[PDB]
Amino acid sequence: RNKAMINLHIQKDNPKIVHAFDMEDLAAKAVYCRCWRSKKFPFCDGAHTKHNEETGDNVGPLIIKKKET
Amino acid sequence: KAMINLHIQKDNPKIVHAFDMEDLAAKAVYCRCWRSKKFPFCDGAHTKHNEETGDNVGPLIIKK
Ligand code: FES
Ligand code: FES
Repeated sequence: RNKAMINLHIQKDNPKIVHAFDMEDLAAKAVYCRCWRSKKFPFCDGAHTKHNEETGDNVGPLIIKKKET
Repeated sequence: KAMINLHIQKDNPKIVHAFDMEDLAAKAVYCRCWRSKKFPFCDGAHTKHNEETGDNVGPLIIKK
């Protein structure tokens, strides 16, 4: 009946987890976690697969690429 | 174990978004909470989510 947290474990000493990157620093491809289960947060490490299988969810990452380095 | 995404595009078995930086404006704010009405962009819905659940999630920002 009570709504669940999305992030169970990550950096709980931080009252609001925000990441901010400059485009100029970006790699050719970055894969960012939107499931809060990655062990390498804020990057996606495939943990969303286990999460989706265990919970029936359908979440996946955000991919940011550069057309040119 | 509870789902994270409650309502967004449930006919897609795994929601992935991919963008090229050259297409972006000087600032893009991406939702990591699956509560935005403008998903995949952040509309501030994370604030209510954090308030109601005690969570601490927030967006990912790509800026110039
Ligand atoms: S590990 Fe979280 S979206 Fe892939
Ligand atoms: S609305 Fe989801 S992270 Fe801001």
